[PDB]
Amino acid sequence: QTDVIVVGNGVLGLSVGVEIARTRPDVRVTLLGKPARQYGATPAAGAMLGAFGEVTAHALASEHGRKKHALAVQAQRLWPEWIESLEATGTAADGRIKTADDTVVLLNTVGHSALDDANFAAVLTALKEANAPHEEIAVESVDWIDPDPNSRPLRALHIEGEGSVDSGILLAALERSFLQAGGRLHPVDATEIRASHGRVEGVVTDDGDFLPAGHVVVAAGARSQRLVAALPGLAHRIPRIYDGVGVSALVDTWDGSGPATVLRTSNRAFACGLHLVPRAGGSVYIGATNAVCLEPRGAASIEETVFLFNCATHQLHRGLNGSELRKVQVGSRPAPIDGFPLIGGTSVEGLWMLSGTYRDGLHMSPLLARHVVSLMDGGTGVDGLREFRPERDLISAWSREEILDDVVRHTMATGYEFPWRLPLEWPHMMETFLQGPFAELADRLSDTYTPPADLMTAIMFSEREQQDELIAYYADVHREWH
Amino acid sequence: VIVVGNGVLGLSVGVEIARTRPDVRVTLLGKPARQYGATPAAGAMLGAFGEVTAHALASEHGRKKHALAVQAQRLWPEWIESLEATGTAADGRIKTADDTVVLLNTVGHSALDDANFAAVLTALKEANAPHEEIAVESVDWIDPDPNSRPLRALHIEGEGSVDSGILLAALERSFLQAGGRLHPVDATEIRASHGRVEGVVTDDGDFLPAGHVVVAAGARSQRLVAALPGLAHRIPRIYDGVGVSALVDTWDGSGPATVLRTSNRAFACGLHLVPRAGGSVYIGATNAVCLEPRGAASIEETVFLFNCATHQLHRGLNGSELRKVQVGSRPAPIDGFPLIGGTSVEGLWMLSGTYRDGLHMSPLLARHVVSLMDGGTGVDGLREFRPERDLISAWSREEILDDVVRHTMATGYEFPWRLPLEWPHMMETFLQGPFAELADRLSDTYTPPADLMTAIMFSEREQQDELIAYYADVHREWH
Amino acid sequence: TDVIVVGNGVLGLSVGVEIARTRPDVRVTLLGKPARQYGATPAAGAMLGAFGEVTAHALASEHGRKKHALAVQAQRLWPEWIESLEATGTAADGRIKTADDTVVLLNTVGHSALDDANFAAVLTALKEANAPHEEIAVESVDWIDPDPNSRPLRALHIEGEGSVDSGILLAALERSFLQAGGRLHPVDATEIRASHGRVEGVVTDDGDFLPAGHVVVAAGARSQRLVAALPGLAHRIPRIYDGVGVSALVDTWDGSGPATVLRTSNRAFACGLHLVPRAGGSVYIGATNAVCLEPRGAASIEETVFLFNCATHQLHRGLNGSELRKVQVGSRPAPIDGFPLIGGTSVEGLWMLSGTYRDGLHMSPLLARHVVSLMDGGTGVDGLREFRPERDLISAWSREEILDDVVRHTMATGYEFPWRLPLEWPHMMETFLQGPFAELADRLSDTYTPPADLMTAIMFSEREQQDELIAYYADVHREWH
Amino acid sequence: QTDVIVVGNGVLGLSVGVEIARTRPDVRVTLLGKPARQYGATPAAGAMLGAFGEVTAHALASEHGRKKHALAVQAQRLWPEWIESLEATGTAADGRIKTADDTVVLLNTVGHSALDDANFAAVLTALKEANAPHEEIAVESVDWIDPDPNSRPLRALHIEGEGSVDSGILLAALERSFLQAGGRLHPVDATEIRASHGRVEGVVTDDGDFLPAGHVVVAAGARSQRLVAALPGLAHRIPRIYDGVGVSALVDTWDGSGPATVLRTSNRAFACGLHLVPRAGGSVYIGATNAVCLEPRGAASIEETVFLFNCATHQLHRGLNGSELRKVQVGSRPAPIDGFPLIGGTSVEGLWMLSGTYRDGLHMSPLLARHVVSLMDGGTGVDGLREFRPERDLISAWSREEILDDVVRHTMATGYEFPWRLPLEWPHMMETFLQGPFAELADRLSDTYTPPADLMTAIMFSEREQQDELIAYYADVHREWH
Ligand SMILES: Cc1cc2nc3c(=O)[nH]c(=O)nc-3n(C[C@H](O)[C@H](O)[C@H](O)COP(=O)(O)OP(=O)(O)OC[C@H]3O[C@@H](n4cnc5c(N)ncnc54)[C@H](O)[C@@H]3O)c2cc1C
Ligand SMILES: Cc1cc2nc3c(=O)[nH]c(=O)nc-3n(C[C@H](O)[C@H](O)[C@H](O)COP(=O)(O)OP(=O)(O)OC[C@H]3O[C@@H](n4cnc5c(N)ncnc54)[C@H](O)[C@@H]3O)c2cc1C
Repeated sequence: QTDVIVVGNGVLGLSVGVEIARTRPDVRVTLLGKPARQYGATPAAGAMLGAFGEVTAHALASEHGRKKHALAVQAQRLWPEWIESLEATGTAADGRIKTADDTVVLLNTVGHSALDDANFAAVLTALKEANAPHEEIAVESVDWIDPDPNSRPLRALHIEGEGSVDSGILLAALERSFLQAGGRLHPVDATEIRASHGRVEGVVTDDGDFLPAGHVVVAAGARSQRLVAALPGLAHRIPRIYDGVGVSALVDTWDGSGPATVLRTSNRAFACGLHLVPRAGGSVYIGATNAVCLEPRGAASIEETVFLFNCATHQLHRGLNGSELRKVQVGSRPAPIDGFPLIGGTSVEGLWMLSGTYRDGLHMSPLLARHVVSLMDGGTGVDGLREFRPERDLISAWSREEILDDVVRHTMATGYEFPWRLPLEWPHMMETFLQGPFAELADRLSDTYTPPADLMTAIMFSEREQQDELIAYYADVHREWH
Repeated sequence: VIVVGNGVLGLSVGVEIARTRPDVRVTLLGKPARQYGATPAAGAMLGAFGEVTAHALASEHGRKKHALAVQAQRLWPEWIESLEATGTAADGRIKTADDTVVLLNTVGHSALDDANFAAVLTALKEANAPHEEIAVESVDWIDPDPNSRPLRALHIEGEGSVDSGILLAALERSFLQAGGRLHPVDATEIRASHGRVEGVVTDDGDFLPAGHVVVAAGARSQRLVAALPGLAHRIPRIYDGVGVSALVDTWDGSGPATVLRTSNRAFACGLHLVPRAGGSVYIGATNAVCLEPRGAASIEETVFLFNCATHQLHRGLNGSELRKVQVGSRPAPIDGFPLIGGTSVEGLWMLSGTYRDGLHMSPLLARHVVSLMDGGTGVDGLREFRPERDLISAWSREEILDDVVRHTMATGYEFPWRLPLEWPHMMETFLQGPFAELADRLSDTYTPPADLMTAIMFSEREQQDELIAYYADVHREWH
Repeated sequence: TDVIVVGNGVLGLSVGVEIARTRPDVRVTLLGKPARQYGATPAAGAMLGAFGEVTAHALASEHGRKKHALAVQAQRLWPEWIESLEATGTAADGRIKTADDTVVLLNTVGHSALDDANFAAVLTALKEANAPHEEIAVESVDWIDPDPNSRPLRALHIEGEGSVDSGILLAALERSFLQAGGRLHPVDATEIRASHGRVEGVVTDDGDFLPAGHVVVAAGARSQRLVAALPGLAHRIPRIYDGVGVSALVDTWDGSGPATVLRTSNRAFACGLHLVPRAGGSVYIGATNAVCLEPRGAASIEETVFLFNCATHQLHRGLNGSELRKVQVGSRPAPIDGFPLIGGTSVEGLWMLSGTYRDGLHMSPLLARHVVSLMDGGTGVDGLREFRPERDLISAWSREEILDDVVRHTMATGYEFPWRLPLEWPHMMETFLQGPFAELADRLSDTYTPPADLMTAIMFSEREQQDELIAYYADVHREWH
Repeated sequence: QTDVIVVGNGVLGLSVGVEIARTRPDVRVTLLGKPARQYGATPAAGAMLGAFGEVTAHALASEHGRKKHALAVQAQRLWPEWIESLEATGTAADGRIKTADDTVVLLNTVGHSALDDANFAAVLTALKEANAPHEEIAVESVDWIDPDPNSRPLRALHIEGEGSVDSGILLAALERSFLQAGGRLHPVDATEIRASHGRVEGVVTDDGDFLPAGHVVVAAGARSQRLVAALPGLAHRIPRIYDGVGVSALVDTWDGSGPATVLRTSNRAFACGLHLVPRAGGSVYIGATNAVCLEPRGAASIEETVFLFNCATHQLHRGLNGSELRKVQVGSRPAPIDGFPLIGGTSVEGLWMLSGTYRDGLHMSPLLARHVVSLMDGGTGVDGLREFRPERDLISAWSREEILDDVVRHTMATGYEFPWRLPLEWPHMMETFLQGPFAELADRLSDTYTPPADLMTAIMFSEREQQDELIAYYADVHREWH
């Protein structure tokens, strides 16, 4: 078989589907997944084409973080022609994929100085290093915003050509473009990848059918590693992916207005963040919470909804307070256990993975699609994706000391972002008493691996049985690679 | 007989007519969407003593409404038996709790919460109702923020709750079993000539003939009848008391054994948790009088409801899964009292304007209207709440002006705000003049209750002017 | 026969008055300066606190129940004691008594684990004692005008539990002491002189030597440091630390004041909120408490803000616009083992009256009469024997009880602020506080556990101060076992 | 007589006393006032040598405000030689008048955007227009400060050569310098100025004595107009001066440290503000509240102490929380009813006034002293100070509309500076309901005069009898000058 099966109907599966179908007109490409898109990250996304907006001091302090950032900057260059190529298969009445061209990053004091001040400086430095067009602007010159004065920004940064897409219109344009290129949509889920003699044979679907293929591309979001891990040896050779459960909302604004740009903060405690993405027709998207969950979750918590709404109404626009809630959206960011994506080939011939993209898979989609298609055609794809090969020992991108400093800072940031009001001795007391328990957990989990802060907090507050199972997992991975 | 409306009141009267007049054809109108429907957004509490306020019981009309709530409570056990009888085990149980605990905390105005707790205690003793003031430590399940915790608690025996969804299903099933016909269209127009109902034009363009039309269309009820000659200024207006509630799957699948509630709070909102089967709880409920209907929750309503429940009832709700935000319109009568009974048009009846407690009163109200339709006198104390009336003036302008300022201040204390200590007295002083000026400008004789007065204060000048005209036309009609 | 009383607070002056009145055979000299450096008494309201001072934690220990019984006994002495002190003065000297009754308020600006438990404990103690009291409607509490979000929802009227003006009390004690033939010598003791196991007298800070057959040490928080210089007494007299307390005198906006004491139960680390009536359009508001390992004679910013914020929200918003006349600071003598030091020593003629913490002023007439009885060869008051100053440290609670208490009191500092936090934070803080306090308690000593008020001070002290206390506890164990 | 009596022993009386004594060695100069300095502004001052730091958008929007600012810049140039001349009369052990050379202005969000953002921009503009040395600096580069992250600054401005003096050391140096120049200190208060045939005869003192003089200089702070108003016709010809009651504190810092510069915000609601002025010997000065009172007050309110302490501990240094309170200080800023100082001569020969300087008489003192001494010697003194002659119709420096906008903004700023936490609809509700009552008060007080916002709020919350007496005062002033 020269047949291709793409497992997954999010932005990544559809993007790779479109690129395969367009580049290999001679081959059958079939894409699996259902219109419900259960736990789907893409439909819950605003979405920001986040490159410079996603910069943190912590990410850029590591070689792996600098490599991930370079790929985000490369992906941004592909978006204008990618959108042109997808809108080309449609008409005016399909709507516009692009909802804003530019982003304003706001700096307010509703957060930790150790995150927000460090991250604002890191964004400014990254923009200058990349020769990207940008301007620090007067807050008074920021269009539309009407914050609570006690929650207001005092600095603002205009990022030119860093925009947003309507994630729903993007998915519709990708499906339309996939069909135009001769792709076939089969609305079932893969249950099992079939392989023997180190080669893919095809996919068993959840209706009990078997589909043969020479190539299987796994882009099933947070389910991607669980699907591949069933193959021989791969349980401790493919890094685990967890559910980065994210809550967002669609709001009909009081007057039908919206901002001309994305409005956002830098990434905040445990990779949450505040942003507003413009939409057509008097709607705005507000996001977005983040919680790594050891099992998937398909509903928003009360706490997530209150935090998102409170941040947006105070820090962006008080008019949102009186605005109508249209939809609370929940999706799972694929959260890799070592903090880096799983992109490329396996020890199994014709088996490819595109997953573990967490906050910025949608942004990276055109670059990731082209990378995997290049590899499938015997090329080397995009330089600097090599470290993010899916079959690997867990990456250790930071020292245990760096992660322990980070997890305590992020824990304290949950207070400052609330924002809390406490006696002034309490924060220093909590900082001192948080250090020991996180140090003890990190030392107990493994002699070699340290989970990033976002996962470490989830493990700290999980059941003893869940902690013990992860100790076993890390020990089995060490055994496999050392 | 045509019943217009498929909420608790329309279906309850439909069931009572169908069961009592097997010789007559009874058709009930309304759609499964139940647009703006109050009943499906209700918990619901069978609220009698829990609904007591000092302000309500200070007026004759308020004391009359309370007496009817106490009477209605006695009908519920046999009413539920009669509705469950038409179903099987798999249909679920209408009753979700037998008892209520009222909590007193300091996340509110002393001028409402302290006065209302005393009024509830007095009303229970006056009625010889079974109840006990209990230690807060003895209230099962609750886990409040210590800064938001109750310091007093009141156990009300035999004041419980129903699943409003299971009630609606049981009413529809019981209606069909009694030979009622469900026609899933809306009435557009009531047809009448020579002072008699002819029937109803539906929104599919059809005409249904009838000798009797019962209007139970919730917040749409007066707008529907007001098109008939002279009735525009003879049937009190009904507005949308937009209410937000939520269904939450609890973190551990647990729930309280009783209703948990505060007394009624600023502008007839209030905090309660109603138990549900299957690891779900109902939390409610906000209230905002809107001059035009609204079918979606505001961000502000969702945050206030969630913040109150997580702090004052159970911090575990914070980590619990949001299943559904519900929005419905409490039918809010302009004079603060229900519209129940006959009209100057033969065969035209109304059951509406029940605001917070139509669902609780439903079996009593249904039996009252059915008695009237059969030539009886129904229930003694409902006469004052006849739908064709001059607007009731249940309070002095002075009482309402004191109340609207107190309720305005209570929106601060219920938040709860943190302000410099001179600000509250400053705001109290500067609120008095503008509300006095509005009340004096609206009418020489009528004063809207606080819940509506705040909505009018913050409405457009054109909406205020239209109400000035309405009140003047009502005065002209009745005086 | 010469007697020297070292200290010019309520306890020194009360014992001075009782000796001078009772012992025509003795010349009695009282030392101490009008500045009353670190003086607890002048910073006190003061409440005649017996039932108001009840906590669940105090009454859960035998030692705590014994201390409470003595407070109830002391209350009965006050009417005749005041009569006897005012008798030596005229109308123009003012009235010692400022209120007859107390209202205890319960609000939610605090930890349920302290305030709810303590309100129940006060109610139980009143009923057990058959003391006159009534739970009253909050609406019936005169004068108060709280923030609605800080308001009480329960109130308790305690009949015959009142207050005195601490300044007028001190003036009446000095005047009564002089009338009875006592001599006031306004210098400080630097050294107690003893040889052949007997007191010889006192070296004063002007370099003089005063001979005496009897020396009574009532020098507040300085009492143990003064006696500890004598042979072996460093590990035989329990340490007394400074329970630094801040209070204020406020001239009310309209010159009004409440007719009763207004108070909460005792709150985090033995602080609490109260208003004590004063004459002439003044009110006393108090009072903060922080155990300090070294003395401190000035209020911190944090103490002033906390006291003022509590009083303006929980008692009367009118205090916000009222004039601040005086911020007062004094040291409650805080015994390391949580119980007073009252009676005789292994040194003939050496006596101690100290370590009374929150309620030495209330207990003063009873404590004074006890020590004077002992000095005259009597047995004084039954059940004050257990509080003899020369003792092994008392262990009135298990390590487990104290560790539960210190975490609860730590959390209460948050709820009393009151803080506003994400709802998961309190449980997180409770979990992460347990280990560090357990580790400290285990490191300090195998046998002794400091009470919560001192344990928090030690937790946040320098490593050198912690190490010195480890050595102290080890030297005490060595001396007594 | 050619004798001079200076009435008042604050910075202005002593500064003019020193200048008279030094310039007229042939004349007897006697200075009245007691060491208690009842209601004294000077001893309660930090004090900042505030020129650019005192800039507000509102002040610089009026001609009179721009004139006052020019005089502050001129006064700054005199301080170095003035201090040299005062320290010259002392020895090393008397200590140093100057406590800092430079100022950092901080911008945080614990206040109204309508004051703090507008005022920060106005300070920056005034510095650039004056070609004054200054730099916008990174907040991370501000030494010493340790704010609550939720109360932290996000912008900071370093003003070179704008410093501070120890007000206590200044007063001691002025008294010593006055004696060195042949001045006599008489520690009694003036009760009555004696004048007949349009000429001063001298002063009756509160010990019942009479002191003859050819010249009487009234520099009695907030008591200055009440003292002169007893003379014929002067009740409606000398603008009233009220008590701008100000609370400040001396704190011994936890570690004996202090900042190297003044730390301040711009002027905030009703001319209060937050600042820390360095002192020698492990002490810092924190200030300062401001409340116009229609009668003098010599004690801090609970509210004033809490607000000052809460602002300093959160916005400047959390270490102040655990620091020892040494002294709460209270003084009366002389608050002129028309918002401008009273400096120069009267219709009574030999009668002079130096008062109504509100926030910046201490800073202006060397310039004001030299101006009045020039006038007494038949000169014209300093060009722009003629407009602030004490015998005048009330100045109307702003429209009624401007003042009504200002009073509502300042009222709302008392909320944001607290900072309050309120439902988001409440601020707009309060703004709407404040407008009518202030408009009604302004219209009722006078057809021609409008009190500035600081006084208008005091009048709004005064007794009906106090409002009626001011209506009569304004009517009598109109009658006198029209
Ligand atoms: C948030 C919330 C909480 C509540 N909680 C309680 C509680 O705890 N206890 C309690 O007793 N009650 C509660 N209630 C309800 C209260 O008692 C109401 O007064 C009562 O539900 C009114 O019922 P109704 O049948 O008159 O109106 P609805 O329940 O609104 O029913 C009217 C129906 O008529 C339909 N309709 C409208 N126009 C037409 C037309 N032209 N033709 C046909 N159909 C039409 C509507 O779509 C709707 O389904 C609550 C309500 C809300 C919103
Ligand atoms: C803020 C506050 C509030 C209080 N409120 C109350 C209350 O409501 N009710 C209550 O009953 N009690 C209250 N107290 C006081 C409490 O009861 C104390 O335990 C009691 O005052 C202790 O009295 P004392 O005489 O032992 O000590 P102090 O009152 O401290 O007297 C000791 C005196 O001895 C002097 N001295 C020290 N060293 C020497 C020396 N070497 N030579 C000579 N003299 C020396 C000191 O300068 C001082 O004047 C309060 C205390 C504080 C600080």
